[PDB]
Amino acid sequence: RPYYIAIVGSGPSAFFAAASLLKAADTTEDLDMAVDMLEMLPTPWGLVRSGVAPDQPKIKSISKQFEKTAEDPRFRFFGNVVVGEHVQPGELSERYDAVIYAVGAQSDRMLNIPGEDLPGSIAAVDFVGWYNAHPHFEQVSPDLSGARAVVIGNGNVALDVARILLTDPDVLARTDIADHALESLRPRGIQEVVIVGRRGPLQAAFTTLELRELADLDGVDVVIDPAELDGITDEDAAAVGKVCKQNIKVLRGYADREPRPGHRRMVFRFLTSPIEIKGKRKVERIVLGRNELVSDGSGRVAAKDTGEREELPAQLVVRSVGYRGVPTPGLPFDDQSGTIPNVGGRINGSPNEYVVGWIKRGPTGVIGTNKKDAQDTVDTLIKNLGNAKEGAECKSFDHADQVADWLAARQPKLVTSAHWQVIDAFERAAGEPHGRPRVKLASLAELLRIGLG
Amino acid sequence: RPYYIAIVGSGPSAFFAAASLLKAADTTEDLDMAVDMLEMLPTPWGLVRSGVAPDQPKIKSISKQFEKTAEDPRFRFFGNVVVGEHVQPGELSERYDAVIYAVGAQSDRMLNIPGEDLPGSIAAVDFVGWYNAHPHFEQVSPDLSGARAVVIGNGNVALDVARILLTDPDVLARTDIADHALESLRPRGIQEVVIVGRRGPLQAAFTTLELRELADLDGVDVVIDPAELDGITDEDAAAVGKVCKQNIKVLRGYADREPRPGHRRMVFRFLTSPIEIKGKRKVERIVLGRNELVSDGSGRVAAKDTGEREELPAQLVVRSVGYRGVPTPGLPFDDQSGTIPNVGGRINGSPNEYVVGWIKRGPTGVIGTNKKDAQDTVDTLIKNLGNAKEGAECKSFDHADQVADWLAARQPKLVTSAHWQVIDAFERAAGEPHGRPRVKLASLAELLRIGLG
Ligand SMILES: Cc1cc2nc3c(=O)[nH]c(=O)nc-3n(C[C@H](O)[C@H](O)[C@H](O)COP(=O)(O)OP(=O)(O)OC[C@H]3O[C@@H](n4cnc5c(N)ncnc54)[C@H](O)[C@@H]3O)c2cc1C
Ligand SMILES: Cc1cc2nc3c(=O)[nH]c(=O)nc-3n(C[C@H](O)[C@H](O)[C@H](O)COP(=O)(O)OP(=O)(O)OC[C@H]3O[C@@H](n4cnc5c(N)ncnc54)[C@H](O)[C@@H]3O)c2cc1C
Ligand SMILES: NC(=O)C1C=[N+]([C@@H]2O[C@H](COP(=O)(O)OP(=O)(O)OC[C@H]3O[C@@H](n4cnc5c(N)ncnc54)[C@H](OP(=O)(O)O)[C@@H]3O)[C@@H](O)[C@H]2O)C=CC1=O
Ligand SMILES: NC(=O)C1C=[N+]([C@@H]2O[C@H](COP(=O)(O)OP(=O)(O)OC[C@H]3O[C@@H](n4cnc5c(N)ncnc54)[C@H](OP(=O)(O)O)[C@@H]3O)[C@@H](O)[C@H]2O)C=CC1=O
Ligand code: NA
Ligand code: NA
Repeated sequence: RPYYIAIVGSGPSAFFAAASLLKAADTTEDLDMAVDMLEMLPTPWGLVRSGVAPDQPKIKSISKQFEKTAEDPRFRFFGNVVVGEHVQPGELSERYDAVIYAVGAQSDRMLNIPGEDLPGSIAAVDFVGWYNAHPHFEQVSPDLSGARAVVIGNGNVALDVARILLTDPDVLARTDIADHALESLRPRGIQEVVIVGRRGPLQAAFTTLELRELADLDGVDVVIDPAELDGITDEDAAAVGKVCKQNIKVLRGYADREPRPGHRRMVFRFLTSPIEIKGKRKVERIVLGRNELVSDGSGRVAAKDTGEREELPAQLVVRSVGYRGVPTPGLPFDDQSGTIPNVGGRINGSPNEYVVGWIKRGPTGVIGTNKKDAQDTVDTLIKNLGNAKEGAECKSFDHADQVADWLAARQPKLVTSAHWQVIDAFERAAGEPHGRPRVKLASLAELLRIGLG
Repeated sequence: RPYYIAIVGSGPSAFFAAASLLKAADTTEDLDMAVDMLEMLPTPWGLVRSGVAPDQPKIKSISKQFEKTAEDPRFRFFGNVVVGEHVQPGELSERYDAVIYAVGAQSDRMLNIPGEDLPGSIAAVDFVGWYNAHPHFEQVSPDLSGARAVVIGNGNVALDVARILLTDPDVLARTDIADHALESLRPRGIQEVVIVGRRGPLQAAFTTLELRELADLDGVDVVIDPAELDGITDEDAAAVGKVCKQNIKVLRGYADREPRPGHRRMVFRFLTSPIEIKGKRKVERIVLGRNELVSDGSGRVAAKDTGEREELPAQLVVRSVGYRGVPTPGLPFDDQSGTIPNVGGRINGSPNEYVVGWIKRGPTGVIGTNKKDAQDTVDTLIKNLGNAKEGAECKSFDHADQVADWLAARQPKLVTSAHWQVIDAFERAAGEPHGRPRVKLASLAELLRIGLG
């Protein structure tokens, strides 16, 4: 019989794992694989679909690789299956030789400041999900009519949020952005976005191309007070690394240009932390505080509050201070890191359950970083199966049909590969008349109406 | 106040951690450290004392670094304190800002074959502990009068076991080897040691200098049937790595020399596994089986049993198939790996408990590998303390005296730095008349007789 492997989640780490498993079978005598992928949403691809910005179709095109993997007769997809709800980890570990958890980071890190949950104060997780038509975020529906938005954080997601708020909606109309978001963005309500970083430019988590692309926003002025960069030398930057030296150059380039009255603006503020979000019933203003950089002995510089304060009117606050993993019922979890504890990708205390991607490593790295991660986990998984075989300890298992029928019993509204293909064709066809790659079905009800029709 | 850090264990990873903590204090404004080291034995240094072979005084001399660290007034040692017995992890996490577990790997991996626990069949853990006068292994007392010993495994510990069994006892008489072991070795009972590796020479975990040093055994023939190496090319070796290419060369050099009748012998056998250990009431013979190398799809080659069998008379069997961590009461543990699950060195689910060394990484690497490991953990530890401080969440604490008195209440027979220094001076003085670096006190009773007199 082949080995039966379940993968939970369908993002990059899941697909890289699936490819690794099938390639091992393809290159190894007396080794065969069957892969079942269980996904919470009706649609695959995880953040490649729901995270990467709608103005980034080329980077999204890694999806072609995932499609090639899914063409394999040994591969099956079951969407609209929530592990922890419809089926439990213990049930999966008994019906499969091994199970790989590739669930990513489904929630947000909080600021832990007063006023944070006022209407108008949201996470990038919610805002990105909403603009990319993730069905769990359809009702986020932020008011985008106010003149100023504030984005907290200095990572690349912070730039995505700023860029989408200020991009010419005519440009966005040619993308797979959610129709509901395009509608809210069309009136161009936001006149200024302020990106607020707690440490300095040298500590920014941004990468260079992502900073450079802000120049392509037609008519939008990128504003940086030259005082944010004064005293930072080429030597200081080079001492952090190559990426930082390039970043600093690009930031100086923005600082060197005076903004134009009446133009939309993206403003970078460094050494600044949000202190308190204020308003009667919704966000009206934010209190910002100034930090200084201080060594804490860890080999990092820390931001330390100086006490200095200013208040800035604002109508939207988006915290882009990191995604965060969510515990899965039946599996161990590290609350502080939002990861599943593991040894070499094998789940703590488990002989046959594994982790890959952001649930294993934390929310760091580009899509490509998940490839070696998945390979390493898969190598270990296969080693462990082999050790069980040479010791004659492999499980005894029409098992493929039995499992598929059981999944259907637990979730009658599951979405097979075939039914995903229906959604996919529909969404792409919807984009044709107006020259968009696709128009997404933005709620579970709509996805299932098409998928399960 | 300073931060109070407890370190559990006193081997290389513990001392590297201690140095890292104090250096951070020394190089950081508004950061001060007090380090308490709690050790199960009366004596410090872990495997530097009890593991590294008695014919390796130079490598043991890293102890000088540990001594320099212990000279710091901010550093305290408490030996004969067993964490999990005299004090519990929960009690330590409340009395200290952070606790670092550096307990190493205290038990052995088993072969899981019939006859394994017959008298005369032991682990390298027990055998090395016994010959290095580790007080938990004083009664191992193996019979060394029989002509043949068999050592299982192809790691550097396997070479230590073989080398000590066959070294001229006149040479060992000038070392810090346990007197009880020197007594058993003096009659030169063992005429042949057979080192049995399950995979091939290309897969050996030995390193090169360690293989080369076997040539320095005066009068002992290293025996390798040329057929063990036939068909292994320079190209095959180079494809594994530099160390392997050098190893293969050294092994060929041994194979190229015919053994001499009547000489003591060390024999290398590859592609061989122990199947069963036999005898009426003690080890009398071992059944060996032949393996072939087969890909299991993991990117390793696996050994697979061919079924071929031979029986070899043997009176001692030492399994050197890896050390193994032991669970600590109150802390999580991964049974399969024998490690404590952790995220970046922080213990799963804990805000202030950490791991370093072999309990974190598994039993791999030379002494020096623990240095960066400890540094990385300490960097994280200090970061986390700093984050707690900027948030005003640090514990409220004569605390040094209070803790020391509490330890004395729990363990009246604890061994202070001063009392270790007494043991140390006594043992070294004992070695003077016969030109030995020290003569170790080999039981807890003897250690305490001197230490606490
Ligand atoms: C806003 C954003 C933009 C990004 N843009 C880029 C970019 O432009 N370029 C780049 O290289 N990288 C980008 N990244 C990084 C990239 O998205 C990640 O590296 C990658 O997606 C992580 O893959 P993953 O498999 O761990 O998780 P995910 O991609 O998050 O996939 C996890 C999958 O698991 C499913 N799941 C979760 N829980 C369950 C459950 N209980 N049961 C069943 N299924 C479950 C989810 O629905 C999801 O489909 C971006 C990340 C974000 C957050
Ligand atoms: C036989 C042997 C020979 C070796 N020879 C060499 C060599 O020649 N060169 C080289 O570079 N490396 C050598 N090594 C590797 C080296 O010993 C390890 O890399 C290193 O010692 C691991 O350090 P550690 O701190 O993790 O653990 P250890 O050195 O094992 O120290 C752990 C300490 O924790 C204490 N402890 C355990 N449990 C408790 C408890 N519950 N409460 C209080 N204390 C506790 C122990 O008593 C011990 O003192 C050898 C290893 C072995 C096994
Ligand atoms: N094109 C690309 O390569 C992209 C890549 N990503 C990749 O995905 C991950 C996640 O991105 P994301 O921006 O969410 O996270 P990070 O890069 O870690 O940046 C987090 C920032 O948040 C900041 N943060 C965290 N807590 C706070 C508080 N309390 N106040 C203020 N600021 C805070 C953090 O600041 P810090 O460095 O800790 O001082 C980062 O700037 C990260 O590795 C990205 O590079 C994401 C989007 C892309 O477009
Ligand atoms: N001078 C030095 O640098 C020294 C260094 N050490 C270092 O300490 C660690 C531990 O050494 P140790 O020899 O205990 O372990 P390893 O190097 O991992 O070697 C283990 C070997 O055991 C073998 N093993 C494991 N299970 C079995 C079974 N079931 N049957 C037969 N053989 C088995 C294993 O074989 P494998 O590679 O898995 O096929 C290694 O050869 C290792 O990293 C050493 O290099 C130890 C002693 C030294 O002298
Ligand atoms: Na981006
Ligand atoms: Na050695």
